[PDB]
Amino acid sequence: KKKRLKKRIFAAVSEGCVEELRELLQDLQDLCRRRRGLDVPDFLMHKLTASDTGKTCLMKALLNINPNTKEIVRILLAFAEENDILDRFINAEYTEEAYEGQTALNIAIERRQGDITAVLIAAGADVNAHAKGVFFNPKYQHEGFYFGETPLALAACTNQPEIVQLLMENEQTDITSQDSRGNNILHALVTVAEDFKTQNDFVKRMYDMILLRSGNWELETMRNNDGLTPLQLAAKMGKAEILKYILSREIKEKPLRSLSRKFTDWAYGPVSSSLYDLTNVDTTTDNSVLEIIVYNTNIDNRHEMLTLEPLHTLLHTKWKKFAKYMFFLSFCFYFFYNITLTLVSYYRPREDEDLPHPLALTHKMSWLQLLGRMFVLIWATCISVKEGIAIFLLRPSDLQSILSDAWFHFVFFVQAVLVILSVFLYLFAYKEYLACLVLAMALGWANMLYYTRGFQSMGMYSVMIQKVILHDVLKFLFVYILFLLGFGVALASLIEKCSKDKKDCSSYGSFSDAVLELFKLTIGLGDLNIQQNSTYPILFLFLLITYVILTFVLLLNMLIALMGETVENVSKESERIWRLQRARTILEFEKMLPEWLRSRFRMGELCKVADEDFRLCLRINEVKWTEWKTHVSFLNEDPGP
Amino acid sequence: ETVENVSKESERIWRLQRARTILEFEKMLPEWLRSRFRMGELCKVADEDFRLCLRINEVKWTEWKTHVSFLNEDPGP
Ligand SMILES: NCCOB(c1ccccc1)c1ccccc1
Ligand SMILES: NCCOB(c1ccccc1)c1ccccc1
Repeated sequence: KKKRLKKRIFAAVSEGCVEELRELLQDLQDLCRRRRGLDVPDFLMHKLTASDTGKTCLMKALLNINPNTKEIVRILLAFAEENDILDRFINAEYTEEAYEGQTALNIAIERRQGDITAVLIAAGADVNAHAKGVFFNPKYQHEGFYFGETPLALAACTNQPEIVQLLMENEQTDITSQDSRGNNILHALVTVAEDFKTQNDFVKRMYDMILLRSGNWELETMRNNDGLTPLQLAAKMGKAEILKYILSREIKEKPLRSLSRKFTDWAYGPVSSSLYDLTNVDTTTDNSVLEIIVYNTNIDNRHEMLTLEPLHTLLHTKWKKFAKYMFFLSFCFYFFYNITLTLVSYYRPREDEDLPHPLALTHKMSWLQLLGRMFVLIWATCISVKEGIAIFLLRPSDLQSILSDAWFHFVFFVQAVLVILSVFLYLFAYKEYLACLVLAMALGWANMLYYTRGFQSMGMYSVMIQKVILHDVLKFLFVYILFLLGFGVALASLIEKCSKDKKDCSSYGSFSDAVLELFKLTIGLGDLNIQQNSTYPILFLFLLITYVILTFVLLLNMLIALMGETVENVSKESERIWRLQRARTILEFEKMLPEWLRSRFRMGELCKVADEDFRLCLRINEVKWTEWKTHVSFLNEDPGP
Repeated sequence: ETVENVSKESERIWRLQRARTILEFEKMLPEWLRSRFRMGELCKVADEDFRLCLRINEVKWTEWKTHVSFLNEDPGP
């Protein structure tokens, strides 16, 4: 095409040079003179825009930047103004698939140029643009930076408060606008705002700024293409610090304190009562906040989120009024359950009826000695149906929570089924009649570890059991097998190859007996009679002493293996795992609670500002001392009769 | 200092005692087909296109600056 005009400009634009560019303009003005069938638009947009990427001359002026860019934007605008093509020039996009809608306004906000940005808006740049390129990236950590693709959110995402102050004063700016993911702007701040504390933290300061700049309540009711409110999106993404704002959000004004989530009942000196607006927070709607915090597995800091005041005292009140008494009730049922399996099989009052059958319901039984056998058959089937529904529900949780929680759904289910399969085994009478019963009884007492939740230090001990058995027993066992099998070959010279003095007359297993008589020492159930040889018992015992010392050092380092911030981390994480593993039980009990008579918490519906008396459901607290202020909040009283 | 030193030094001795294995395996790896890492040879400033071997990372947030560095894009097809 002999494009000696186009590439000459884009270099001179990248230089930012003015005087060389002014020469390039009058040559192009004469080049516009040479043909006038398509006068300005379709000739200059073949000259000012790259072919493949669609990168224009103005975006090239904003990728590279030097102190002549404050002038060279004006010249490239006045060139489009003198040629009356500015609207398709100020609002041109990448035709490239990776940057679909990266406009010149986005790339000017991207380079954080506040003075140049106001010129482009005054030149008529599209403020409601959308950049739908491949920078969305499910593989997020590289080439990503999702920001909700609008020019308003991009200044909102990249700490540009003055440009947000500029863009939201433009009346053409669609603040309520959505994304390809359905995200509005408050979704976009949620999906960026990290759980780093105070990175001169701008997002919470700017999430604050957008709602107070403009907006009714009809912005956080907007759902994305997952159907999530920005409160729910802040919970599902687990961004804790932005969610400490949304659940508090006290607004001390009176045009727009209706947007506030925290209120005041009354204020009287250093004692004051706080009220929470609590709409989607409580487990009363579909996919509530506690529904999407506590059942979530993906995020790390669930405990850092449930410490927050609207979630905390609500979880305490569900605990005290409701879930404590069901837990003790479901304790005493499943505890009398396991006593019954112990008192049916292994009781034998006097002289049982010639190898009986445990769960049998024979012709004459007094109604104290077989109703317990009915009590097992009911409450095993009651458990077997319950987590059988959890097969239909917990499809992704089990593999993602590979060690943390929801194992106790399984171990209850395996224990309940093997009781029932022992009854199915009776109807066919195979060899494993007693075998499937006892593993059902052994798990039944091992299942009481699920009821070791409930006391504040009891599960905090029980989680430390679940930590060592899952993580660090297989650590120790793989080394302990190793020196076992290491010295065991060294010991099994002194069996079957050495003196032995009387042996090859006892049972079997030359290597196996040498292992086991070295393996009984860790119990302390030590045998001397296996060692009677000829003059090698000098060499036997000093070998076997170096087993005990070596398997002391494996034991002594095992205590140090749990050490390393045991003053903090082994104690505190086992506490915070426990509080999450008890808060998941409580919301599970509300699924167990029938829909009728939830006449419970969710306190009285006092006014907010508006004409309706009952506006919203509430939650009352008791906040405290210093940093006084002369309050202008609410009904100035004590709470009332 | 088991809270710090017995735990942390045993970790840092281990990372050195695993990083010595890895460079030992490259001596074990035959010279043919080391078609591996050492990413693409992009420009530096100069007239040669391939200037030097590279390594790509993914750096992050606050303390922004208006950048004047390089090819102003996302990494490319
Ligand atoms: N006073 C709070 C009592 O409830 B908390 C609680 C106690 C035991 C089990 C489950 C919850 C609690 C709730 C949220 C954050 C921290 C603790
Ligand atoms: N329909 C199944 C009920 O089983 B319950 C139960 C469910 C899961 C895990 C453990 C027990 C139960 C709950 C409260 C009190 C008593 C029992």
